[PDB]
Amino acid sequence: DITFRNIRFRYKPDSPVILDNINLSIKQGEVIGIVGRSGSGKSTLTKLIQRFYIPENGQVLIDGHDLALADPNWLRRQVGVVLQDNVLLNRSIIDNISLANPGMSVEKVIYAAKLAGAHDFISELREGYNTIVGEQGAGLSGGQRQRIAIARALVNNPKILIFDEATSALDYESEHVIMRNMHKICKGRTVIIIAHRLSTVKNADRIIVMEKGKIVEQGKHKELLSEPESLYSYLYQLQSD
Repeated sequence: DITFRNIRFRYKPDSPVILDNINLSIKQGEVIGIVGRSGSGKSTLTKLIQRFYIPENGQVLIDGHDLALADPNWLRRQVGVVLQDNVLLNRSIIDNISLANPGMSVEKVIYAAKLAGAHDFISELREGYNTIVGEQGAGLSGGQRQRIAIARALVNNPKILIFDEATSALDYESEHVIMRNMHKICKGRTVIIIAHRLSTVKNADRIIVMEKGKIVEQGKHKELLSEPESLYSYLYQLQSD
């Protein structure tokens, strides 16, 4: 259960307030989607759930524990973060996946790759998992590199997973391939999907619409879309006009 209590955030000491007084409570296992126009403030949630951003006021807490007092590694074992990662190291495919967990089991590498939906296209290259991804000869697709990353995050078994614009730089097809796995990737996890494309968050258990640092609307895709005058309905039309 992730919670934002009367959160207020600024980037620098005396700059504009980005998040006014956010209050949000994400239930365990809930797959929540967060959308909004430029300036909404959604681009600060990930770094706040991690503990990079420090709230000027209020508190962020996981499972009841205030993150300002939580242990760095504990917090790191709790949250898995997937950003738009289109850069790999010139190592094997498998070394790129276990980059953070050195001598981890090949069995777990495979298990993670499977969940991420990267196993098949991987065991399809010349040398498979041992294929040198040296950004020169072994050229993968953006959608594929993005999936290698989803693997890294899933290496550990994150009870909380955050996709922050993870697929915004991909075209419909590429993203689609990935959205097909989201069901199994979400199994037994609390998931936050922050995206630009409202369609990406279409089947979330609930969508949060942010605007100007504030939460203005929230509900299931269909509830929001049934209100023609809703901001969500406006944004939805825009990505299809």
